[PDB]
Amino acid sequence: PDSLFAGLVGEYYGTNSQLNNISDFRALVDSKEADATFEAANISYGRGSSDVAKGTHLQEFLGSDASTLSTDPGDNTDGGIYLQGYVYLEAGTYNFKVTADDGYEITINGNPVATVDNNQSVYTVTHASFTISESGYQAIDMIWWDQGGDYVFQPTLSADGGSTYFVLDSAILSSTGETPYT
Ligand SMILES: OC[C@H]1O[C@H](O)C[C@@H](O)[C@@H]1O
Ligand SMILES: [Ca+2]
Ligand SMILES: [Ca+2]
Ligand SMILES: [Ca+2]
Ligand SMILES: [Ca+2]
Ligand SMILES: [Ca+2]
Repeated sequence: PDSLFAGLVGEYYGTNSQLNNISDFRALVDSKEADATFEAANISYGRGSSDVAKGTHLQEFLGSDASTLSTDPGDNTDGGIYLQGYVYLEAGTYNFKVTADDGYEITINGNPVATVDNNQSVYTVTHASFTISESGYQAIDMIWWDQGGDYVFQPTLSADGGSTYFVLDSAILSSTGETPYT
């Protein structure tokens, strides 16, 4: 049975090799069991300095969500997160606006909707719009990583053409696609 909570299923992975792009982080995910799991219920992380994978920086980055960590990982030079689950969205047009260091990829219903396939200092990107054809829980996954240095990850979403944006949080996230009452 899978835990039902108002969030995405989160996995953290650290490494002492360099993460340069999405494929490097995906290879890390596929190489081993997660160094820690957590519930990603408020997806607005960072900003911090001196490497996400060192010391208590992951805890600081994840903020409130860190109370659901399965373990406190040891030190690594590089690290990142893989999130997967569901997000309630009505039919319509949407776009992400993401502040991040380093890169990331967000996919909904199997289609990339926000991608930065490289390392970067903290930048905000307003991504192109996409459509949701039918209201309900949509499948979503996210990758983000830190190659070292500073780290931040805040992928906000707009339903009104970029006039207002919201964080993905427990109001609309579901780990399994069933309605959470938590
Ligand atoms: O090259 C990207 C790198 O630029 C700067 O060193 C700040 C870092 O956080 C970032 O990872
Ligand atoms: Ca794995
Ligand atoms: Ca630690
Ligand atoms: Ca249908
Ligand atoms: Ca590195
Ligand atoms: Ca960084």
